[PDB]
Amino acid sequence: SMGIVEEAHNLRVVGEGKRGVIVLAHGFGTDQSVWKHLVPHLVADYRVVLFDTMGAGPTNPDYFDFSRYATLEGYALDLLAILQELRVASCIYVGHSVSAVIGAIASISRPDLFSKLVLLSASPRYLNDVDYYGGFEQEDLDELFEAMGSNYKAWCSGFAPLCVGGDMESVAVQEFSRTLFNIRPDIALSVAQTIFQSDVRSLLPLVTVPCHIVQSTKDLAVPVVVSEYLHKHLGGDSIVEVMPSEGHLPQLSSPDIVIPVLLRHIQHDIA
Repeated sequence: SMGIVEEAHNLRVVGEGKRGVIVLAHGFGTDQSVWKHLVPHLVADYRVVLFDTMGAGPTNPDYFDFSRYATLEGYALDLLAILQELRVASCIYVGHSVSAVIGAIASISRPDLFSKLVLLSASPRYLNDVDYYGGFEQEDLDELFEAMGSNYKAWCSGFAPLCVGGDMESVAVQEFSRTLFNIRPDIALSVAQTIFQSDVRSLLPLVTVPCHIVQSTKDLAVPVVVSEYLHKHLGGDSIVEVMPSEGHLPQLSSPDIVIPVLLRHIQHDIA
């Protein structure tokens, strides 16, 4: 229907609402299905754009250009190309995990395209640094990459429960383990490296669009102080809400708690 963007990113547009356009962008290891519980709440007031990030399970690996995605800039360029194709004057953008940062980077280039950013499970840097707590030391990354490269399937089964949190036998843990294992293992290792070694802290002052910073109180990959870091270093107005949820994909695993929070941040503007 919409062409290369639709074929390459499985782009879907639903809803017939007139308050505006909402773009939903998923994190590493999942796909647009991560939004399944949010979309029904948005279609009455909004037009909702869903897409899969290049290299996600449902995408064709033949379109994955390793040089393009060597930095997160390539993902931000993909997002700008989607927004331009869509002929959006502006949108509410909800970015999960790495897509939070991808949106923020895109918004530096084209602040006109974004009325606000909702940053769910966001971090500007996973590695600790001097006076900065991201939750990870380089040794932890080396152990992670070693598992990923030794037996990716076993890694997926062992990682899913830690990342999703809550009960191990839950539908959500099984679902994420499956979407993780849909990533071709060479793409998975490459992208994980790119993400886990990225550091966009010095870019945050350039972000001028209002940002709503939403995360789980207990999230393996995002210590709560990271929300505070974002709040103190973004270049525009921001607000933080730490949810009484566990896990890095809480819109999938605890929607009864999380969907109301996301809807409030979508609907209510900060001064």
